[PDB]
Amino acid sequence: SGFRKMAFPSGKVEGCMVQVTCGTTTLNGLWLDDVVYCPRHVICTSEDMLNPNYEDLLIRKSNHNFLVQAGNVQLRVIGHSMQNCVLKLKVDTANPKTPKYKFVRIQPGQTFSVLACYNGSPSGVYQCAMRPNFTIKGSFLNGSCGSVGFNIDYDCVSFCYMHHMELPTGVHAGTDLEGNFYGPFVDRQTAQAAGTDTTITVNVLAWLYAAVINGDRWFLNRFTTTLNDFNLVAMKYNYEPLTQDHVDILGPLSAQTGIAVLDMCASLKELLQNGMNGRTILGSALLEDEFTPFDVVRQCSGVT
Amino acid sequence: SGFRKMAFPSGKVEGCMVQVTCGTTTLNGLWLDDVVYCPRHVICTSEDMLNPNYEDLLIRKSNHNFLVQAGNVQLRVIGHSMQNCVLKLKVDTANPKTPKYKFVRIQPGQTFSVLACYNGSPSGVYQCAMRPNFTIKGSFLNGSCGSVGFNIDYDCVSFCYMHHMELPTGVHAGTDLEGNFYGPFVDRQTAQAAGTDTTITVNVLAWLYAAVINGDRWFLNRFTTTLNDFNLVAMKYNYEPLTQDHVDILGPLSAQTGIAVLDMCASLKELLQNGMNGRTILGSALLEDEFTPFDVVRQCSGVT
Ligand SMILES: O=C(Nc1cccnc1)NC1(Cc2ccccc2)CCOCC1
Ligand SMILES: O=C(Nc1cccnc1)NC1(Cc2ccccc2)CCOCC1
Repeated sequence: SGFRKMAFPSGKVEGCMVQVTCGTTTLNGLWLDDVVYCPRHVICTSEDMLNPNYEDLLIRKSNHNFLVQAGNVQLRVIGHSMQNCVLKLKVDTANPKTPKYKFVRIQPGQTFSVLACYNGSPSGVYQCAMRPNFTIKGSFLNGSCGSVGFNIDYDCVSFCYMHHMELPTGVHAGTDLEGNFYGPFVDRQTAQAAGTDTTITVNVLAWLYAAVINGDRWFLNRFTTTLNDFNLVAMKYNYEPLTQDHVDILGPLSAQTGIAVLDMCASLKELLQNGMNGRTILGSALLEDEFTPFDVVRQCSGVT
Repeated sequence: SGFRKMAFPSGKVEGCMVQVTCGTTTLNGLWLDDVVYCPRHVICTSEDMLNPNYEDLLIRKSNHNFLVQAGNVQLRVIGHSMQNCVLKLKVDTANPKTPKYKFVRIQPGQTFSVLACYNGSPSGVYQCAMRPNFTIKGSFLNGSCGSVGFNIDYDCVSFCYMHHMELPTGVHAGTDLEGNFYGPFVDRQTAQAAGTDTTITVNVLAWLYAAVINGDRWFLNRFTTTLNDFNLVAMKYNYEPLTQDHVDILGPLSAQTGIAVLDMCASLKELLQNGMNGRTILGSALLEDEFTPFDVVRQCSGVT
């Protein structure tokens, strides 16, 4: 028993981290097979970040200008290309530590682990959710750009995020591994509006099921609700509308606990309307939305 | 910016995890050099766990009864010994992935990362604190025994915890790597009282400094206090008494923020007496005590 904000073991990803330097800018890159992936803003100067023409900036660069270092060994760059907001540096050596991997574009509300890196060296690992507004609330300092987010299914690492920037609001924006930003963000030092964020309703319900499995049951009540009634409450409290697809994904947890999804919705409704009255659930005094129904099943079943 | 409950990158530890089987019991072991360390309760049956005589149980076992598997390769056991509550299985092969390592006994209030494992395979990583009462609030299921806690200083892994059991209260107990339990616990299926736990005051103050560094400042007030006055409040709210040693360790954070430690104590005093009035600090609606002053400096400075 016990329920923690658990990240995937980061070993397979640590073996892919490298340092990429271009001019005076140093950030992190991801070395998979004979390609190193990194944010294209590695080619920017301080005057450039305000409004960069990446095409023109990249033209002034040659293969020998990209310094890629894996630990203490230097990699030889034999090609460079820009794909959306990522640079792909072809190297003459395939990473011997390349795990089985996929590049995936995750959906808002899904979770992943981040391996925060500086100068190509791993500093820490944490689990987070892609917010409904396509930002992530991470922990990143200057130099963390190029750190990646991922999920692991047995031996396969699905890379889903590469860190690009911190918005003036302190939240984080980045791309999939094809260099496409999540959300409306652009890789420019300009004020950028992150949309209105909402709470990931299906994740809060999944976490309420995790609480019941672990003995925290005080919030269970004698009530039920309907999807329509619950969604009137969700709208008022800036929660994502619950759909039948969300109910369907909660099926295994509803089956394990014997608590019908709409009954758990009625507990959530009362928690939204009345608050927690100074009580806690799984060591939290707020409703947690960073665990998906899959995370709850995985953590509660011990998937390795 | 941003502040997360960050674990150490687990790669160096993943390379040490093995599966240990004895009779019908399977748990995790830690393979360092030519020794595999695991909880001695791997030699227990179901009738034995209620009141085991480990000395007698181990006498009925031979080197060939301990099945140690690293991934898919079988290790050859050439010696076995019990040291306190851990079994040390000498193998004929030194682990090629053995990192630089130390065995350390951590103090209550200190933090560490846990790599939860099942059948010798890593499932996830999370950061936690050794509670003042020597329990840990982890996430462990049956089969997780032998999973370890550790800290990393550049290339050196300091192993500080090995998981042994879950108390009837759902909290976790284990040993240092010399097999000495943290706390009064014994490796027996019997009701065991964990002492009264307290909140780790120095960690809450460190986390309040992290909040200020990251822009969460609403809790800062126009007041100050004394160590004596603050400790009267800490006693009432079951917080650990703050000492000058704790003030001294908060020195760098006090210096970085320009907020005197006793002034931060006065903010904490008001938060204890008045609550958070429905507000949050670093995304939490309660006072967080799982970050040490060292963790806050490390996370805020990007130590890799
Ligand atoms: O976003 C970060 N820092 C960072 C800090 C903390 C967390 N995450 C990132 N760095 C900048 C990246 C950038 C953006 C667009 C074009 C060119 C470069 C933006 C700010 O100015 C310095 C470069
Ligand atoms: O503690 C765990 N399970 C577990 C589950 C979840 C989290 N952590 C551990 N397992 C037992 C270990 C034990 C203790 C003392 C002597 C002999 C063996 C105790 C309960 O009965 C089964 C063996």
